Amino acid sequence: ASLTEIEHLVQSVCKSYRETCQLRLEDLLRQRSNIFSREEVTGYQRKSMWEMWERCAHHLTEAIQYVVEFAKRLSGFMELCQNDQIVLLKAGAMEVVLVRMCRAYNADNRTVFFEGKYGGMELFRALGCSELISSIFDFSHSLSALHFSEDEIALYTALVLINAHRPGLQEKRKVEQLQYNLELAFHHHLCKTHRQSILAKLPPKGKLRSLCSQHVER
Ligand SMILES: CC(C)n1c(=O)n(CC2CC2)c(=O)c2cc(NC(=O)N3CCO[C@@H](C(=O)Nc4ccc(C#N)c(Cl)c4)C3)ccc21
Repeated sequence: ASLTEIEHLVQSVCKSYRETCQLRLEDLLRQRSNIFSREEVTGYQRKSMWEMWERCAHHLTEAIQYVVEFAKRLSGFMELCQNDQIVLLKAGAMEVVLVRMCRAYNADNRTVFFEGKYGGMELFRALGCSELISSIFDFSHSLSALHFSEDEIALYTALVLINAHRPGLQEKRKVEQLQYNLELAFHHHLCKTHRQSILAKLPPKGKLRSLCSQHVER
């Protein structure tokens, strides 16, 4: 695992994310001024929990498809056995989607991109779990404060998937190998971009896990 190969990998993982990021950062940033009116927020608030569950389930399913696409493009992921790909995707996909959300979140006004415009947490009132939703909003708030770059997201979310301590892996060693190379890649690129400081401010992997389990329950 040499410097040029590690840099090959960094570039490779960032290309994969770019090709699978769902919406361009550029589009998200300039749409920030397109905010749901009071009448539209009320329109979403009036909807049944069952309709909101369906809309959200739809968007979430779509987001996971992009994450699977992302995984398929990661060097070595396809070389893993069929069972380990499932184990990694089942445990990790939703955690990736949660990290990806921070790109669509605006800390200035505490709003997120949903169905063509930005709105705040009150948009999801009909689901009837505001604790879960504010804590998701708080999570996305923390990551926006770091100013997570596209390539940071790519590299961090690669590591969220390729975790060799997910229960049920048949080839633990092959996954550790891949994890380690992605760890070197992540750390090398932080050096290169003078972004070492973000490591200590990342959320603990347990926080990210607990938050997805709570989401899964509802
Ligand atoms: C329930 C709600 C507060 N919520 C939300 O809870 N999460 C995190 C949970 C999946 C782990 C979001 O990431 C999220 C993102 C967004 N929007 C995006 O990040 N976008 C970028 C690209 O995709 C578009 C999109 O609609 N994405 C998506 C993904 C997942 C879920 C869910 N559930 C929904 Cl409703 C929409 C727009 C909106 C609400 C989210």
